[PDB]
Amino acid sequence: TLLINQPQYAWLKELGLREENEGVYNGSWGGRGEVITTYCPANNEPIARVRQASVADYEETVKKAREAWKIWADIPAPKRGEIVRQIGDALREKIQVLGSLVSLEMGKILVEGVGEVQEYVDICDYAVGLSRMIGGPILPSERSGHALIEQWNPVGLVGIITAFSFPVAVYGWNNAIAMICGNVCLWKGAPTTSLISVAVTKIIAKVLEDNKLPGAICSLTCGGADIGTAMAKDERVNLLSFTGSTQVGKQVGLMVQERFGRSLLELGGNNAIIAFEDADLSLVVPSALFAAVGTAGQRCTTARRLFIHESIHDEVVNRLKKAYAQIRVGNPWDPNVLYGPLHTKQAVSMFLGAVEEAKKEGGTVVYGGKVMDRPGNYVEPTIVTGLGHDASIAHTETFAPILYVFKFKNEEEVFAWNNEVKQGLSSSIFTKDLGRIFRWLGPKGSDCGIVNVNIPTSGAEIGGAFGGEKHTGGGRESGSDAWKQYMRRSTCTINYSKDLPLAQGIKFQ
Amino acid sequence: TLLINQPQYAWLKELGLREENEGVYNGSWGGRGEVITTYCPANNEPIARVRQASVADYEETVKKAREAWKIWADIPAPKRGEIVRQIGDALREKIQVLGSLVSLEMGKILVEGVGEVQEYVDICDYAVGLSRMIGGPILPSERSGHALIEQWNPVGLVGIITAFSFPVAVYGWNNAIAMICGNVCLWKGAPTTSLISVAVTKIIAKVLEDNKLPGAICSLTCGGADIGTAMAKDERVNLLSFTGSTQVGKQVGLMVQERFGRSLLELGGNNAIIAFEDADLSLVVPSALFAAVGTAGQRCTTARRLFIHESIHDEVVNRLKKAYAQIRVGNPWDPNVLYGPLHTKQAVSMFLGAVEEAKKEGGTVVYGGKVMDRPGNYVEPTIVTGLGHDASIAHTETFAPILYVFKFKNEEEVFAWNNEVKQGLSSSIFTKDLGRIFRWLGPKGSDCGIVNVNIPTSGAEIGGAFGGEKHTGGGRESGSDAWKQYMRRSTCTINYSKDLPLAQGIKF
Amino acid sequence: TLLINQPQYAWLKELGLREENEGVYNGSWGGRGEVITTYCPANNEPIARVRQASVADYEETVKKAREAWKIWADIPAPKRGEIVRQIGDALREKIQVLGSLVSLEMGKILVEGVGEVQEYVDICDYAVGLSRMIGGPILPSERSGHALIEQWNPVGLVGIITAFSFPVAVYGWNNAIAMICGNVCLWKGAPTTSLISVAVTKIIAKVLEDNKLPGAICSLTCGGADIGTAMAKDERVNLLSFTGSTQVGKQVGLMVQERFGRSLLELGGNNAIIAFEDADLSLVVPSALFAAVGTAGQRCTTARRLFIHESIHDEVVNRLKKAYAQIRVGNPWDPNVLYGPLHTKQAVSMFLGAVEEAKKEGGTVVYGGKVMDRPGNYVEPTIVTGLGHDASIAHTETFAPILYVFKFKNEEEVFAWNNEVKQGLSSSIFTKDLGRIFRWLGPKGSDCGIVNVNIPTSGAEIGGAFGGEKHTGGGRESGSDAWKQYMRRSTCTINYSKDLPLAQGIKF
Amino acid sequence: TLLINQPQYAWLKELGLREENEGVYNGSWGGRGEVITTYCPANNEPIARVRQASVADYEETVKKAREAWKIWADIPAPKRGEIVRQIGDALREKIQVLGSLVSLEMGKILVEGVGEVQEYVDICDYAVGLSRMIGGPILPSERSGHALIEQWNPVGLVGIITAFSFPVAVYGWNNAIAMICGNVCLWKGAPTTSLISVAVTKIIAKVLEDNKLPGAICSLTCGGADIGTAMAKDERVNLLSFTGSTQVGKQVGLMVQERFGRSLLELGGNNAIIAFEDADLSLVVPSALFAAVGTAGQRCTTARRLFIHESIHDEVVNRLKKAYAQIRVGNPWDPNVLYGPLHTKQAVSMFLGAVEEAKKEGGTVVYGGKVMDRPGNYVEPTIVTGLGHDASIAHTETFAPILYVFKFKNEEEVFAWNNEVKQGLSSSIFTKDLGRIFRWLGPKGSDCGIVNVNIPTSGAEIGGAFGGEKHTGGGRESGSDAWKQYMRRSTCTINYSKDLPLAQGIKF
Ligand SMILES: [Mg+2]
Ligand SMILES: [Mg+2]
Ligand SMILES: [Mg+2]
Repeated sequence: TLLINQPQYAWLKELGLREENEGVYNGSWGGRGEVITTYCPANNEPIARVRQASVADYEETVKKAREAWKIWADIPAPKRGEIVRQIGDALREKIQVLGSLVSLEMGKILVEGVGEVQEYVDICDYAVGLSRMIGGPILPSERSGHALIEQWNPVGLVGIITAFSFPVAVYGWNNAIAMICGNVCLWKGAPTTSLISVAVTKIIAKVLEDNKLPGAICSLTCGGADIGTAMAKDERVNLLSFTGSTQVGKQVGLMVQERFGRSLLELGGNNAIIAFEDADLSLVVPSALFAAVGTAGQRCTTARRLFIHESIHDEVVNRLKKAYAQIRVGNPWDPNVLYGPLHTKQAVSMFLGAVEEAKKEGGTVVYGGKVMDRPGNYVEPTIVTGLGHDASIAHTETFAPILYVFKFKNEEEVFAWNNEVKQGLSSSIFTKDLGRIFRWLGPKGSDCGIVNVNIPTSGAEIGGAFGGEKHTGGGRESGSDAWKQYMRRSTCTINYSKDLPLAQGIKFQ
Repeated sequence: TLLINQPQYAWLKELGLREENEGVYNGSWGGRGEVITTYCPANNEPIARVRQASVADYEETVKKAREAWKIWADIPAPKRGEIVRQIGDALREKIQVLGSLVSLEMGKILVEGVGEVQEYVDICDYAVGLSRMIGGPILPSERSGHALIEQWNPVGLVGIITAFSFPVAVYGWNNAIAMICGNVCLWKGAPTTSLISVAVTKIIAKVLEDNKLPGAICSLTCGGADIGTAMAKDERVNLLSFTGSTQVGKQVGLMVQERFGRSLLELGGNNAIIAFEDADLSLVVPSALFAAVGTAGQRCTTARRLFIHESIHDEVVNRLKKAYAQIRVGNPWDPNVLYGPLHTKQAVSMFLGAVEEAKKEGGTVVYGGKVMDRPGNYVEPTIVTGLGHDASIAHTETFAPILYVFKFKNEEEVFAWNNEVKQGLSSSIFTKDLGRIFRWLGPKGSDCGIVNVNIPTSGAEIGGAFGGEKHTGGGRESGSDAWKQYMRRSTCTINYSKDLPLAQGIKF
Repeated sequence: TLLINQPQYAWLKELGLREENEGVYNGSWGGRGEVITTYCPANNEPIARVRQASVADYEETVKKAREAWKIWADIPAPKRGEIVRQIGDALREKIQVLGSLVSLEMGKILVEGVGEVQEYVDICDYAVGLSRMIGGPILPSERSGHALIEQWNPVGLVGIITAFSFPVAVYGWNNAIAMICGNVCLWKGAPTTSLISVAVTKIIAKVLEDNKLPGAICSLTCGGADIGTAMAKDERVNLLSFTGSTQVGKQVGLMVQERFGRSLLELGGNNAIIAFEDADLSLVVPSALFAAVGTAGQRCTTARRLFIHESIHDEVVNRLKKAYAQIRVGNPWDPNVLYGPLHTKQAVSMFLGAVEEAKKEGGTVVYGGKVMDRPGNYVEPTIVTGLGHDASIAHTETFAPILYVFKFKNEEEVFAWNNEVKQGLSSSIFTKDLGRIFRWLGPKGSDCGIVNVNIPTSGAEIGGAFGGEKHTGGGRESGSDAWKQYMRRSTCTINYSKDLPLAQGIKF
Repeated sequence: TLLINQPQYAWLKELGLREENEGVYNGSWGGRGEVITTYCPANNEPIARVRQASVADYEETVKKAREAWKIWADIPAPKRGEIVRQIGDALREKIQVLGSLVSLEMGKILVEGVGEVQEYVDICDYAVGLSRMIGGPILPSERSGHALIEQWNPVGLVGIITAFSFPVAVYGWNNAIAMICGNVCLWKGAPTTSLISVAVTKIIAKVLEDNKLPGAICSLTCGGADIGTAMAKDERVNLLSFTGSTQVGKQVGLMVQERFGRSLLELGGNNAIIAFEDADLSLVVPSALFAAVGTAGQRCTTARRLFIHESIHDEVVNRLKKAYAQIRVGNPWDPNVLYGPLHTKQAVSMFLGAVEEAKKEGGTVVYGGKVMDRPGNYVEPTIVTGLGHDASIAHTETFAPILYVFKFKNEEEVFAWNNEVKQGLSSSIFTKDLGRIFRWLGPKGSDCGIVNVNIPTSGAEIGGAFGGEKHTGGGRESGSDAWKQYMRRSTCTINYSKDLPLAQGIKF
């Protein structure tokens, strides 16, 4: 009754997937832990099974990866870049089937699944160039006959824990950068996206093996919280990049700090869009729609708070409602479908609870609010007005398509309301005012890691660094100098002079 | 009996110090906490007293600094730079007396006390140029009609906790950089260097007042573990820079992580010098001496492990012995003194405890090992041979002048022995081999934040980032792009068109 | 009869000037060339005299500068930075009197003379930080056991030729940056600002001599085109920085290219302000007046073309006329004066010819256009409407206060009209439209080196690189990575291994 | 009779070459100028014909390129990078056969022809990443309410003139970087490598056309000095990159400077290897062999001067002689041939003339000196001893495999001898001495653009900047921030505040 055994889903075998798949890769494939079945959220049918990592699997994989690092760290960074280039090409070859798997197992629509693989392809191209560039300055020493250089070297083993919402691209961001920086990687993806993790690992493994490199350079140990906690506690995991909930990520950060490791934390968002009175409303409405209902509201960068100037609030809300009602719902792989299911049945439960807590806290559901009567985890995208900006349910991240709409009047108050939540990921204003734009970008503006103008809160490109502040965890991924998080800086002074130190009254020999 | 009440120490009043000083500054001076008396470690006589911060003082001061931040962050960075330049000048004007106070209260010799103030002067002058440079790149967006810019803005309030060993310059590094980055600062120095903290704050306060700026931009709350723990748990302290022991730093790091704050940790070191067979011994011997015994072995960067190749181990030890004999010991102000007292009597007990462990773990004290029979906290600079590289006492940071000497044979093993400890601050090799030097600097080389060649472990100027790895805590101060730790990065996309192209070409 | 021999001007002696001054400094003061008298342009009275450089003075000075380079290039950059810091302080000590000299000998108002000196002080402070920063990246070699480093090194002797309009700051920009980059300098300022060049060189000479450094590090050879041309042709002048007219700059650039030297050319401007229909007119009118009449229209960055959208053209012109009428004219050192003389009587003649030519090409003088009946080189600041944007006189740089005003309708054409002239220095639009601003800053916008929004064409700050494109010569000064022009880049590969892998995997 | 019509050479048609080829590409293929036939230097047989550009072709091509720029500059840099990525893949798919054509028409051996194409692939990969990174800093303005940004924008049309010795990679370095920087390109390669220029342009033109882009973005006008001079004089050529002889480049540099254009000049080398007494001779001898005889001594980076310490001179020469006699000579496209012909018959004559001149000036031919007894342009790689370092022939660049060997004793003199020539391209020392290595890299060391240690003068990687100093012309290509030469910097201040300027007494 598995989908991978039906003729309609035969394309799954193009990714090398079968009925029961090995979920551990360290140069050899295996898995002696619990066997997990993952389900298609569009119909709740089982897709295939994955043999997860036992503790012994984890132990042997970490040892094999660090052994492989001895080889990988001796490979010049530009030649490491060549490997990442080939990974990029291998992803290009499978972009459609891999994107389809993302839609099938995770549940986002096909263009977003394909677009997510593109992000990995993109960062591969970026990292290839970066592999000729990473380093530090040679600085002028104040000492005659001395050189002063800043060196950068790999940290060693980078553990990468990822969430269900971006089950390819977040790993890819960490993988391409960590790789060209000379690290080996160990991946534990979200258990409900295990087939995606296995499929991505198969693509990378072939490139490694085809280049006669040890496969443990890009190791995989599928598992749940047990394997993730072990990574957080493991002194052999030199850097732990964690992407997920603030609640779990706070414990991961503490465990890593306890052992003086390095952590890279990419945690929750509660992202606000602010529409000022001079906003182009033909930009505001489609932008708010995509940011709120894209990926069925399950992006870290999803717009969950919509602030609209009181003069235009009612008009925007009425246009947004008319917009929501035109969204095409269906199977995420089907043509022209813009809205699919939530990732889990539990997510449907959380969705309903938040809607009820909103009405209790004084909110009015003006669109949606209910589960859809159809197979899968489909709920209606939801718009709630009338809450106070500081209502509890508005300050918590609910990973579901619920948009809280607030009125405002004053720029200073609404900037403060953007910043008042514990999260600090993304933020957008819609305005034409030149000075307001530069205030929003300045020290009294948005406190978030992503600070946008006249575009939504979601859909970043790879050239810049990606991440957030406050409870979002502080880590950065992808562009700018995010690579430095994957390496260790040393400040190096070389005395090449024959000059002796000042004897200071001591008679040396 | 207070030294400040003796005419011999009247120069103290040139720093604004009195018998009883206020240890809280936030624009106004006060202090309702416990009154601490600090003592001169060269004679154990009381210098003067400082009224420390109560909880109410700390609450009041945090609030005033954060209000002051609203004014300060609005001042353009180059103009903040001009303030820091004036701080640099104000330190210059008092470098001799402030250096003397550092020698008096902390105990290092005058040239190091003066040189420590010069480090603060130097970072001011560096930060002035930086105040015109900080920012991020403008980047080419993949989308037409979009701008992509990386912005850097202040985090807000930078708490600064410092240790006794560098009671001026570590604060200075953090203050100069944090100020030009548009933050306000709150300083809690080591209790046993409270007068130094008050004196530095008096100097900065006059500059702020003279420029009609709120003095809380550089706030001070003298106190001990109670104030420091408050800062570590205080969500209003956006960045907590902590310089101190690994044991305390670990708890601070945990408390900051628990509240999703930012920390910059500068913790312990167990720094090694490695002398290969081809080393210039005329370079090795003085380098090792001044790295081991400088500041009476009380620097985070002090050389505590000396690895000498088998072929030259005996000669280097014999030459180092003959050199230790000529270390001139006296009061830290006595002209041409090289070696003063340890900071506390507890430091002496730790010194003796370590010498005793080393002798019982199989080491030989070839020089020193004894308390000096004189007033103050004086111990003999000490060299121990015969220990194994992995002896328990050698892997511990004993903050005292004990140099553990080891033999080695091969480059691979001694590199491993450098890296085998928990700390990761400073490291040095002495060699002429070109390949070995670049291997030391590379991915299979030293694992430390500071990686030196033919200079000891205290080779560090302000142009580079200063800090260590592993249990040293990972933070960086001073130069390179260390300033980014004092700011928050934003990635900013500006759509100035009338279109909505999505990243990665996604058609919704 | 000489102003320096009068009591009202005895403050000139504070700069060490006397009746007849040596105009050559190379560690010794001298001058065997012609003795020039410089005159106060506000009253045409002689100030003092300067002995200029002969060819033999020049020859000896170049040799001594290059000899001093052997010592100076061996001084670490941060310590060269400290020298520049002290120059900054010495300038600070004399800022009021040196500014007064600038107003007296050159003719700009006092706030601008002091402002010009402040710019030199500012770049000194900037350069002190930069002296711990200059250098290049260490890059990852594609080859095992190889290091790849970008080194930067001084080019050697930097000759600096400057113009009358900024007789302190242009040299200061070049001097501070060239010095921290490890070069020696040789300055030939404008003959009509010789006393300014001497006064500045006296200040720097004192700093060098107090530091026991060879004075030829900052050499001076006062003279005219003969000395300037000798520099342009001299293989021993490794970099020639030239600030001046496009006509002379083109010949200098060719002479330097002929000998495969390096030139940094800062030439003429023909700078446009554009006011769109949505512009803040309370912002446009004062910005245009300052940019047009500041320095009596004698800045390279002076606004010389004003494009106004046809909807607001008449209103802006009328408002600008009302503001011109209130410009306060008088002695440039008088503290209430906004507008002083032109620098020379030939400048007045060129002004009159351009007004004449503007009338003959169909322009209307709506304000000014006349020489003033008073001592000194005073002309009325002038506004001309009615010329076509491509009128020949509008495309010429006349270094005088004549502002040509044009109507326009659409953004596309007025951006082209900004770009159509041969000059490429500075440019400004006034608008509120977000997209227009980013189009202005993009590849189809302004082609100038300075591209401003809602501020006039003049008054840049030192944090950015300063200079222009096209006939402005391409050079940059001051901020960003302008310092690279004063240094030579080397790409350095060091094989520290025992193998010889070849680039690109070539198996030979 | 044409090689391309013999089945032996049928692989040439895989590059799209025919008996007669169009040598103009601007979206369409043409060529109404002189038809040239290029010859295989290995056997003096004609290969195929190329129709070169007439003046009318050149005119029409410049116009279409500048029209195409209006489209190309509006394409975001990352999307321009994606085109360059596809060019890289296109070159990958043709690397063996394109390199084979380089070997056939130019004459370098197969691994070098392939490696040259690999360089182009390498710079494509680099440029793709760079397309996400080009730009400047956002800087902190000293003024409240103002932003300060450094923008970079394309210059427009980049003319690229290249030499026969690297008929692929030099163009590739310029094309990939100029393309991602938003420029269009116009290529005029060496007439004797026209088939290579056509083959490369066919590869690129397919990529542009496949991406629905105007082909004039990468235009081609094959021609001689007349087309090259037109580009040098053409105001529409915003940047002219010229690679070739100092003699021609000097005139190109002066022509471009006359019109205030931009030039990037990559001219001759006279590169020296210096082997000190402590050198590893197992590295010296193979490195000198590859550097001197690679490409039959026809690289700008070829080693022409070999300085050997007196103590090891005779042994190194003896070992070099033995190494020379072992290289396999043959047709350069045959695998495992190590030594091919010179590029022209004239080059053979100039080789003989230089050998003759070396004998006249007192040199001894210790190896080689004669033409080889085989078809094609083959000469013996040649070693000359006994000349003085200042011998006229040693200071002339002769583009043939003649290596001049000199004795030296002292470091300072031999660095001076490295620096005494007019060229400043590449340089290398062989030594183990740490201090000597950093002095070589320092201000008193090599004056060249490429400063190597324990590797030869030739065979650079792409990650750093490539070029030289002095008569080498100063340009840089490829890595580091060489891309800035293909763009114009603007310093942009944006007043976003409502603050109106100070009235200064005027009633506005
Ligand atoms: Mg969850
Ligand atoms: Mg303690
Ligand atoms: Mg030729």
